Amino acid sequence: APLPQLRAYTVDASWLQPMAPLQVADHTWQIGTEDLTALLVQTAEGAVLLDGGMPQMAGHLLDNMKLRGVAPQDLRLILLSHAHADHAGPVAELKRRTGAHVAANAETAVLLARGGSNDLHFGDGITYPPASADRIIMDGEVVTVGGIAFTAHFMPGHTPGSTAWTWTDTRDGKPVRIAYADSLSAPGYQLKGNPRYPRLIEDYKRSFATVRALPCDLLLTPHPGASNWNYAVGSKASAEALTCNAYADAAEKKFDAQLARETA
Amino acid sequence: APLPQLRAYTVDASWLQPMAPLQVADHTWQIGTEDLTALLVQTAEGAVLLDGGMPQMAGHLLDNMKLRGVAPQDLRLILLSHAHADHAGPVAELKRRTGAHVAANAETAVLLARGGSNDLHFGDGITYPPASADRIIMDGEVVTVGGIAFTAHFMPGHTPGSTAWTWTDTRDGKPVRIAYADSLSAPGYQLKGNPRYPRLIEDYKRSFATVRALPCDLLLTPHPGASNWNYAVGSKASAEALTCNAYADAAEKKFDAQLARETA
Amino acid sequence: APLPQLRAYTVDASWLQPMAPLQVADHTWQIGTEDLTALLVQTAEGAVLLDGGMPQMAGHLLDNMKLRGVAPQDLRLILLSHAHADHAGPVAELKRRTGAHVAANAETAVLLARGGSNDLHFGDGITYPPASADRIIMDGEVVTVGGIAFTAHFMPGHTPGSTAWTWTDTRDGKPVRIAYADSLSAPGYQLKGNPRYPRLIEDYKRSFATVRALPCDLLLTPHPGASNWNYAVGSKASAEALTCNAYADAAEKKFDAQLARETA
Amino acid sequence: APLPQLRAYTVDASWLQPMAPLQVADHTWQIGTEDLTALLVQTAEGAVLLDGGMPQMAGHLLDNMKLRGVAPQDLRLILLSHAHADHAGPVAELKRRTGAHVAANAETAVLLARGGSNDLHFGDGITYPPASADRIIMDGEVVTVGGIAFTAHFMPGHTPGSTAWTWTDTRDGKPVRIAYADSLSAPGYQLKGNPRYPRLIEDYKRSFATVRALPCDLLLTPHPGASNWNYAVGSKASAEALTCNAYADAAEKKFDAQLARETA
Ligand SMILES: [Zn+2]
Ligand SMILES: [Zn+2]
Ligand SMILES: [Zn+2]
Ligand SMILES: [Zn+2]
Ligand SMILES: [Zn+2]
Ligand SMILES: [Zn+2]
Ligand SMILES: [Zn+2]
Ligand SMILES: [Zn+2]
Repeated sequence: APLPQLRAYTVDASWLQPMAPLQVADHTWQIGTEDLTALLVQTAEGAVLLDGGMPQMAGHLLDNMKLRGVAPQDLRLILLSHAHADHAGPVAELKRRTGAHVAANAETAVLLARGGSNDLHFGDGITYPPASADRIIMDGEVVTVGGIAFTAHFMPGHTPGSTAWTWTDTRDGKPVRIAYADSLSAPGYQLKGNPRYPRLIEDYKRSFATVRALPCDLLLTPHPGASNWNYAVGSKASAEALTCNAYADAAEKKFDAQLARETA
Repeated sequence: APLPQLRAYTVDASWLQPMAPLQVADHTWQIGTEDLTALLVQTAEGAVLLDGGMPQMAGHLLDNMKLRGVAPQDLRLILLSHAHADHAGPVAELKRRTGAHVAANAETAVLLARGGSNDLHFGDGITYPPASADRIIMDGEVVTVGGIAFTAHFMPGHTPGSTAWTWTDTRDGKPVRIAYADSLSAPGYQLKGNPRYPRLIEDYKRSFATVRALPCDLLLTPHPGASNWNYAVGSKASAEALTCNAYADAAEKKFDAQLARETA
Repeated sequence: APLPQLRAYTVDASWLQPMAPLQVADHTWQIGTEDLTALLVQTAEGAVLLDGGMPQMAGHLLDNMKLRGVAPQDLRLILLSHAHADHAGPVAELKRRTGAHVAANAETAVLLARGGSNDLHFGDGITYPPASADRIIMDGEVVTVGGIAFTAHFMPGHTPGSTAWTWTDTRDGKPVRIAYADSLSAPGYQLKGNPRYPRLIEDYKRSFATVRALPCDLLLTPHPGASNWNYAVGSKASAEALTCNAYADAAEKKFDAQLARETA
Repeated sequence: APLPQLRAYTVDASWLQPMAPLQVADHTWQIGTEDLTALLVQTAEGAVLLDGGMPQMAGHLLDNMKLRGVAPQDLRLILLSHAHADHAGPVAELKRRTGAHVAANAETAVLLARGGSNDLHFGDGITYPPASADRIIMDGEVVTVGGIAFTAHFMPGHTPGSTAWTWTDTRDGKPVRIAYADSLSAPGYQLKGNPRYPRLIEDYKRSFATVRALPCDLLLTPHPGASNWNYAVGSKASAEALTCNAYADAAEKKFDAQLARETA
């Protein structure tokens, strides 16, 4: 009876459905797939990328970028929410192919350096090509590219290095505060008494408060269904979107329900 | 007029005064120098090292270890307070020469990986040979070696990855709770409105509370004068030692005095 | 039409067939599977491991080690042939779980650091959890553990950092020179005019000469069928084994046949 | 008697004498100091940098670049000869400050990753801030930036990852083949019977042959005096320059004299 064959990290078919670039604000675009968010901000001095999706989306991301007049050498910075396979996937390949720089915090960098291996909750179940972080950022550090300022908000929970990003764009003159909050989910995570993550509960609760008090007029999540976005219906994709309070308050209800269900 | 020559990181002569191993508890020893703490815990299954001092103390540390019947292949784990040149110095050389493993948190690992370069406050002024962290630990994670349990307490302040370590030894039967708290100093640090460290103030204040509520009967610091230790006077070196409350309360007074002196 | 799902690196069922430790010489053992070689040398001062197989063999390797009276903290060094998924697989997990040190050359280290990703010929097709090399070794460097000396012989071909290892054991007194030569195969490799590996041909030809002039009385390969070993038939597993000249001369014939078949 | 204070890596005052950009060919410039070569190639799609000098030249290099109409975000690639403190010094700082990518071979990358620490011949005597290599290149790999092709020629000797670079520029129409050969010196190196570098002799001799058979009409070295360049006398700085044959033949004479002087 041989040892078992390796299993591939398979996701839903909706996560790999390539969509055309959908505009979010004057300078913010969505270039990922139908249920995976990949954001591209076009500044005068280059382009910023936030997340990327699955590792096999590197070629799709480059197309959407090329459609927006952005050549590979124009992508200056790659910002991340958290470094899992379905979010920080093609980061290694995009660095090799575009000459961009990764800006992430320490806990995200160390995870990104080992390709998601030895995950606190998944182990080596999901694994993506490893990338290196080029700039270590702290909580509240402002990253400016082409005059657009990205401020980091640490929300340690899903991963130790989860980070929500805040920037201010425009909408034909009207400034629009954008918040890109990370997933507040705990899928299969052992919440109470976790040896790998001992302060997981307090970290989650403190993250719930963080997202509530965010400067935000329009919120986006790595998974659109978390913010009730619907990338498929084009323009009215942001209609039934949630607030910051509504998002963190809904996540907290599912977290308390998870912790109570775990006592039994 | 040429560009300026590099300056060597020079310290006080007391920091490099090699001292003989001085016993702290039944299983805890001090093997560093007169004003630099290097702790060695002798378990049944190997030896743990906490800090090491300046990079040029690697050969002195090995001697003291050999005096305590500890061969190079007997040092299993290296634990760190914070990864600066005068504390995590010979860590690279000790890994090459003893086959030990480094256990540090993410913020300490990333700093240890670039040899203290690009320090938030010192820049490239101090720089030591880089080492790699072999185990990433979280706040409150218990590291056990030979039945002796080390629990990590994060005190982000001096460095983002500052860590106080707690273990329980004996004293001819009587169990003695030991706490190795990191420096709570801010030498030349810009406290108010630091762009590299924006949440420095709240991080310091939260560290002050952490050290107060530590399980501790005998406290040690990387610099003995911080805990009013006097490694020179041998046995009575722990006489006038401070408490946890007294240490963090004294550091907080000097921090508030520093922040107020900084407004002017 | 969604983007394609990731494919798992699946191997033959014979490669994952766990076998009992089979003795090769007085101090050399085989602890891998039926068609994957994992060698364990038991010295007076610790145990050396050469290769490991697929990443999912970490738990099987520990069993065989425990059967040979070798505790996890007794494995001092991990030596590698080349750093592919089916050979350097569980190296990350074994470091975390045994406190061993990896000794590999630069080209093997850099590949091992990115988990086989961006392979010159496979790309991201095969990928294993990344590990870090703790000692960089040169061509002809002698690694000694417990009085047993391992000398490295670089054979750049299959991978840039391919390495054959030579050590001298015993056989009830009679010294036996052992050579562990790496695979000399080029499965699907583009030999003529490769942009990623331009000097591939000369490197292969020079490797063919290297293996011929090896100090060797008994040869082993990462794949037993390459040396005509038959781990299944226990004691007579080394009966129809090949020589060094016969191995490199057979590989060269298949390489010239491959290069000529490639001109057409 | 305390342990000795650290010593700073001090160089000659000529090595830090900032000079104005001196043109070498139509697209090649020298932007370093009087006796340290830092080359800048201006292509239509960005700028390439070869070497940089001492770590404290990062601010001087940026000035000369800004004088040549090259903004920090215009430097796309950093190529290296060998990764020592006086050559690959400001590479860490230039990556943080310009968003460039480092292209070096494996042996150069691993050295660059530990900041020159644990040098085969200098140990931790010289140490610079560590940088990370973004693209691993092989012997004979062509790197193209803005239509200008750089081909790598490995000359393992001074360091295991020594590399000479060849590109073809112009001189008001006339194409000029440029070769940037690494130092062929062995200052204090133990040539015969070196345990850290066992194949040092054959590696040097093979490097001597490599540089002779280089496509080169004008040669430059990291140290101008090695090629009898005189950056000080402006235009006639390339007058009494050596050939490829003359350079490698002169270095070989000093190497054989060194090895014979070493037998005694
Ligand atoms: Zn995730
Ligand atoms: Zn997710
Ligand atoms: Zn410090
Ligand atoms: Zn200090
Ligand atoms: Zn292979
Ligand atoms: Zn193989
Ligand atoms: Zn040098
Ligand atoms: Zn030099």
